[PDB]
Amino acid sequence: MTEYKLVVVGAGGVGKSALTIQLIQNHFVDEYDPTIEDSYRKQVVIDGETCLLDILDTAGYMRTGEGFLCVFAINNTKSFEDIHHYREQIKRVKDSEDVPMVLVGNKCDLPSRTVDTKQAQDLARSYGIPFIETSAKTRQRVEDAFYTLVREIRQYRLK
Ligand SMILES: Nc1nc2c(ncn2[C@@H]2O[C@H](COP(=O)(O)OP(=O)(O)NP(=O)(O)O)[C@@H](O)[C@H]2O)c(=O)[nH]1
Ligand SMILES: [Mg+2]
Ligand SMILES: [Mg+2]
Repeated sequence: MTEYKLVVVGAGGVGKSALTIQLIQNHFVDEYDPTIEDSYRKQVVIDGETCLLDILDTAGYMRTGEGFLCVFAINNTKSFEDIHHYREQIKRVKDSEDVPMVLVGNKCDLPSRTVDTKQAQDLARSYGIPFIETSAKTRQRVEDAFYTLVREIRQYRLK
C-alpha cells in the first residue's frame, strides 16, 4: 500500500473538517466544532493503486505533509485572501516551489458567492496547481479534491 500524507489547511470555518469527514465517513457535519488537530487514516484505491491516506485536519505538519489541500470558502473573501499566507509558509518550510498542492473552493452550494471562479482559476494558474470547487454539504467533488492531490504527489514522485 502506497502511503500519501495529506494535510488540509485554510482559514477557520471554510469546511476543512467537513470535507475530511465526508471523505472518511460519508457524513456531513452540520455543527461547527473548531478543530485542534485531527488525524485520520483511510485505505482507498485511486486509479487502480491501493493507497493508504494519512490525512491531517488542521486548525484555521508542514514538515511531515507531502501534499496540501489549501481550502477557502467561496462565500468568504477573507479566506481566499488568506490562501497566499498558507502557501508561502509551506514553501518556506519545504524550501521548494513545487510542493504538491490543490486549491479547493468549498461551499459551492451556497449562493452568497463573493470569490468568482475566475479569481480562483487565476490564483491556481499562478501557483501551477489544480483548482477544484467542492461542497462538503452535498458531497460535490469531495473525492475528486483529495484524489487529485494524491495524483499531484504521485506525479511529483515520478517527476
Ligand atoms: N453550506 C455549506 N456549509 C458547509 C460546507 N462545508 C462546511 N460547512 C459548514 O461550515 C461550518 C464549518 O465547517 P468546519 O468543517 O468546522 O470548518 P473548518 O475549516 O474545519 N473550521 P476550523 O478551522 O475551526 O477547524 C459548519 O457549520 C459546516 O456544516 C459546505 O460545503 N457547504
Ligand atoms: Mg476543522
Ligand atoms: Mg469582487
